[PDB]
Amino acid sequence: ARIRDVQGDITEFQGDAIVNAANNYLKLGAGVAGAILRKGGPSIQEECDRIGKIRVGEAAVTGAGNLPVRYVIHAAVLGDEPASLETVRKATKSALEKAVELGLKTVAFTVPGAWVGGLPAEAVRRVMVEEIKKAPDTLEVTGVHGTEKSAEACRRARLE
Repeated sequence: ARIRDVQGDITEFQGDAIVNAANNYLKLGAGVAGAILRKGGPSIQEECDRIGKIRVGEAAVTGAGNLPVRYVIHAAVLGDEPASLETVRKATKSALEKAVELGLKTVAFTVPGAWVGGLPAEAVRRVMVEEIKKAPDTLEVTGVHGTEKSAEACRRARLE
């Protein structure tokens, strides 16, 4: 699918849904997660608890509450197991899959989120983007980078 690399705060993103790297119990942690748990609302975490435990490498969908998007997509990268890079290729693929199921047109991932959590940073984005390019072009993927330096780190990795 199309991939754009900007910088900003993924909770100000206005498209269709956002993709939160998550632990497969869907208990929302600190960092960007908690920011989502905050700006989005309690309505999210309850939904994550309704769904309950899911497999690593799977993904689940919840509404976004008070976020400027429709859904939040929870891609499970660890929990019952440590985060492999196979686990990331799977979590990402499950993530993109669920977009297509809902017939979405704009989603956003957070560049190094829980996608690191003890993993080689450059190695992930490598295998993440790899899956994204396989997604249908009805989908426009945005990489919300924390640092504007980081945004160049997702432009040159595709500039080769």
